[PDB]
Amino acid sequence: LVPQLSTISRALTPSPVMVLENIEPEIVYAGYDSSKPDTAENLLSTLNRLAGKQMIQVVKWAKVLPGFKNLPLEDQITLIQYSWMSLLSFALSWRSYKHTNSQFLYFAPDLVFNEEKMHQSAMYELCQGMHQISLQFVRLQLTFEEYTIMKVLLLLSTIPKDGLKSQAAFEEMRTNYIKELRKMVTNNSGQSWQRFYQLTKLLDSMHDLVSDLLEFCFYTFRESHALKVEFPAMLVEIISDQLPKVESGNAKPLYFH
Amino acid sequence: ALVPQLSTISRALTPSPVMVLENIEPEIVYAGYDSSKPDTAENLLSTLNRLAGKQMIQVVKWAKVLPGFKNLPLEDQITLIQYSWMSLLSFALSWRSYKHTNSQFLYFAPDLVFNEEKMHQSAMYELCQGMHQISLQFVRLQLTFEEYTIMKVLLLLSTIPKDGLKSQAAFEEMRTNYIKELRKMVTKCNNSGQSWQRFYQLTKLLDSMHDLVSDLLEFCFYTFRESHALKVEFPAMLVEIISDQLPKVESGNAKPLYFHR
Ligand SMILES: C[C@]12C=CC(=O)C=C1CC[C@@H]1[C@@H]2C(=O)C[C@@]2(C)[C@H]1CC[C@]2(O)/C(O)=C/O
Ligand SMILES: C[C@]12C=CC(=O)C=C1CC[C@@H]1[C@@H]2C(=O)C[C@@]2(C)[C@H]1CC[C@]2(O)/C(O)=C/O
Repeated sequence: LVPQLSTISRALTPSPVMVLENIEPEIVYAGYDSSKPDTAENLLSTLNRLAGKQMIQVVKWAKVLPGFKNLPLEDQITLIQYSWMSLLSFALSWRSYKHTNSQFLYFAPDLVFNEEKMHQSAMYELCQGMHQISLQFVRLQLTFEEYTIMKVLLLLSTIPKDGLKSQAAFEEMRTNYIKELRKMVTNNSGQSWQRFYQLTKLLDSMHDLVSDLLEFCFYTFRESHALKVEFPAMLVEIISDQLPKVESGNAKPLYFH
Repeated sequence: ALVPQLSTISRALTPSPVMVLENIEPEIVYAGYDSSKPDTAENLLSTLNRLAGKQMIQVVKWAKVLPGFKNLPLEDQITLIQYSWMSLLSFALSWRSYKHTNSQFLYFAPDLVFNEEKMHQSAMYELCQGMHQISLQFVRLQLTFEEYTIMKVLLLLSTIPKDGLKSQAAFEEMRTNYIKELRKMVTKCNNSGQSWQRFYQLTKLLDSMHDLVSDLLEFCFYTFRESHALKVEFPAMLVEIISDQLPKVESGNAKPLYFHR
């Protein structure tokens, strides 16, 4: 009989962390035009357009994300829709850390926010909250490997209150990625667990931040006409789905602590 | 033919570490409390110290048969028992209090249960309240016996010399193995969120024993130093342990291990 196990294949297959490096999207440009006045209506509309371009890259990433194809298609779609703001805000803090040593908010290479832009955006305190995560990355000296695993954990951090089509398949993927993070921080058990706790505390802290970001997002979406804030098709699709679900209490956050 | 050296039957019948922890748990020890004598601090503290000595005899017997502990150098076995004794005895007190009184009292022994009045009379009221707070956490968390027995071993492995043990690697192997036992123990039939939340609560509880035990040891070293003025008596077993530990702890040689920063 032909062995159906392949030692060679299992040995040669890149680790999940190596695959995450391989599939990480290239940096996206905002197409920022310096000729427009730096008023909230213009800055926020630019950010929303940048978000639409980023989400095109998130979907491409999710398609090749190990384990994600094992979930029901409806669940894959659901998880992308519930986690979008967590994914994009965490990646903003990563780019800010890597490209500016967390001195600025690096939304795109052509759109870097200093304090002045943060004021002009009319969401200063929200920018401060995102900046505080970037500052935590410096304090923790977060690694790229840790960051990529934590991004997947954020994709798996909010589920519908009723539940997914396959709760079991979801739990299996979530447990597998938590295991990957636990391996990354490993001998000194004391030090490994202390770091693991710092990373899961940070993950949990994204829920309160994202809640505040979505509150402002839904507000500007509802008042888009009055406020002259534009949204691209991709965000209209996502927010039209999410706004009623989140505001009705259907979004259940998953915490480590 | 040749006699196979491995025993399939032995391997199958060998109990899990958790089952062994149940089998080796010490029997409850009596204090020999004498209600005919006044409940003065001298009498109550001297009774508790005598109780502690009897309890430590059981602890040593338990440590001899604790899975994995034999793999550590003898020097390290003795060191860990000496560094952790107050953690072990105080955690077990909270367990007895939880199991026998629903955490209403401090169940030092079947013949010595402290209510608030004895807590005041002992001249360590605040310390008694601190141990009682751990008992109350057991109720809030609905701690199980299995979780308790694994946590007690982690306390035995929670304080090490600043300079390190003879074999840090053998120590780390045993500590990791028992942390894995606790992790499996809190794994539900699966909900990762619930499992991690409980693991967090249990490790926060473990860590909280350090500040409590530091305060307990401060009082202990104080009454030991002033034993004659205070008329507090210590049995030979505690004189041995405290004489070793007092200079080591006060000189800053005891390194507590934490799960959380
Ligand atoms: C996704 C985004 C754009 C790209 C990025 O790297 C990080 C973020 C996170 C913060 C988002 C932002 C937006 O695009 C516009 C937002 C969504 C904002 C929070 C409030 C907001 O300013 C809003 O709702 C304007 O209408
Ligand atoms: C070990 C012990 C005795 C048996 C027990 O179930 C739990 C404890 C924990 C608290 C201990 C105690 C003692 O025996 C006496 C102590 C050690 C006390 C804390 C201060 C103390 O009261 C003291 O130093 C008197 O001299």
